[PDB]
Amino acid sequence: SGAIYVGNYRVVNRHLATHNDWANLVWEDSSRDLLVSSTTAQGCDTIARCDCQTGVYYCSSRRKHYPVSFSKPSLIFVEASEYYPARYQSHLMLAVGHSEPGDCGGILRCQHGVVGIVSTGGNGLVGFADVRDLLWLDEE
Ligand SMILES: CN(C)S(=O)(=O)c1cccnc1
Ligand SMILES: [Zn+2]
Repeated sequence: SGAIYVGNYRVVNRHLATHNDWANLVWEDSSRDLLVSSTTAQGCDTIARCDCQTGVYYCSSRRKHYPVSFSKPSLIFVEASEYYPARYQSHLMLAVGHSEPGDCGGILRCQHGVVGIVSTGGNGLVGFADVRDLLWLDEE
């Protein structure tokens, strides 16, 4: 589990969004596994605006943050998980590392701020849903 709190926005994995999230919906995209809902209190996170390919991610199934190199966001085939069938996911970055389903929502961060959240795992990789293209998160 986990979310990004930027401005008056909450960014979660679409597959983990709550009824309150859907009732306060700003934007969602199944192909990206992302949903954004509105918040009453302002958040503590800053979104990265960059093309970094190195950063650090939180792995809840290890209680650890790991430094990783990761691919640029792309359209990637993802094998079946407990929460999605085998499918193509867009805006997905991959790194070598540990990811189980409950790790979804862990933050990946670079020197510029939050890059994205854990969205995929298995076969010794961790996949992250990028948010650095979502410039509207920074205003309004
Ligand atoms: C490069 N990829 C194909 S992607 O999925 O990250 C992407 C990026 C921008 C717009 N639409 C899709
Ligand atoms: Zn960066």
